[PDB]
Amino acid sequence: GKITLYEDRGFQGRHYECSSDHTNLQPYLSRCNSASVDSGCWMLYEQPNYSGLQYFLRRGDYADHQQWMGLSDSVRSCRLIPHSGSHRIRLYEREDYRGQMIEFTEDCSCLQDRFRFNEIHSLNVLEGSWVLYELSNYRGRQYLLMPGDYRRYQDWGATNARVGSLRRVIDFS
Repeated sequence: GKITLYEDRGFQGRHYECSSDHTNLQPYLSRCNSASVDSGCWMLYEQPNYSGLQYFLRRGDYADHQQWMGLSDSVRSCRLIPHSGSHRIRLYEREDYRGQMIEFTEDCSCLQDRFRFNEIHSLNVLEGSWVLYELSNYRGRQYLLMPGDYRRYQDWGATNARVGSLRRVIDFS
């Protein structure tokens, strides 16, 4: 994967190219107001060490941070999300894999049309990577979900358990 991050809007100013996860972009990039994603799928984080608000980016030329839903020019760490052709995720009503469960192998734009609970309190990412969204139609806060087991919503970096939609992470293929 390859992403070029720019300090100023419209692909202007100083820039930095990433091909792997970076824990702290600030020494290499003082602020981020535009980005060109040449390949791969990327998660941008507002703070270093993959903390704070998250934003998912795919190939394309984002002329302003608002175009990736970012509300500021603070982009201080980033992850390259490995592509998968197959995806599977299991969502649970309660913590520790308890209560009612629903499984997805495809995107879902409105979880509440499919599942009774607005809150998801644990989940298993069985295959591929996903982005979960706080609101329906891929809106609200975003959380990157890579393969693994998550016993509590805080395990995916959220401050509440609300999930309204979810998307498979796929590069061009």
